[PDB]
Amino acid sequence: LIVTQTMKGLDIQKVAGTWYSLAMAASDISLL
Amino acid sequence: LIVTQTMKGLDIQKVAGTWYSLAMAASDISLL
Amino acid sequence: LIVTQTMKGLDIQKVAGTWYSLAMAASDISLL
Amino acid sequence: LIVTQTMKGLDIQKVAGTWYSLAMAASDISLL
Amino acid sequence: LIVTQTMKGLDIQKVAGTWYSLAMAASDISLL
Amino acid sequence: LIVTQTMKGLDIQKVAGTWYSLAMAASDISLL
Repeated sequence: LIVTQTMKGLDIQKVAGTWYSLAMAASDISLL
Repeated sequence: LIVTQTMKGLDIQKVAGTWYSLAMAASDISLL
Repeated sequence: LIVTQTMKGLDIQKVAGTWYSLAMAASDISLL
Repeated sequence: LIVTQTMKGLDIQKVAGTWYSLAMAASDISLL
Repeated sequence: LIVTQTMKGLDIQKVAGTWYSLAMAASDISLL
Repeated sequence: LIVTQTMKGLDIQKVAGTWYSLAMAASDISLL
């Protein structure tokens, strides 16, 4: 398993809330 | 398992809330 | 397990709240 | 002549160019 | 002549260029 | 001539360029 996540040139504003993650990677992921 | 997360040129403003993580990586991840 | 998280050129302002982590990595991660 | 210009809650981003004025008021105005 | 210009809660980012004025008021104004 | 310019709660970032004025007021103004 190979994960390559690249982000370039991002503009985030007024994102009031519960922002968990911009980029996420794992072997196993579960949201309840 | 290989994880490569790169971020370049980011502008975050007025993100009032509960920002957990910009970049996240793990073997196992669970959100309840 | 290899984790490589790089961040370059970041501008964060007015992020009043409960900012936990910009970059996170672990073997196991759970949020309740 | 009465001018009342109010602005509340504004979000301006990536406005690269020649932004002259957000709010303008005058007796006389000419653009060549 | 009365001019009342109020601004509240403004978020300006990445406005690279030749930003002249946010709020402008005059008796006479000409742009060549 | 009365001019009342008020600004409250401003967030300006990454405004690289030739920012002339945030708030401007005059009797006469000309741009060549």
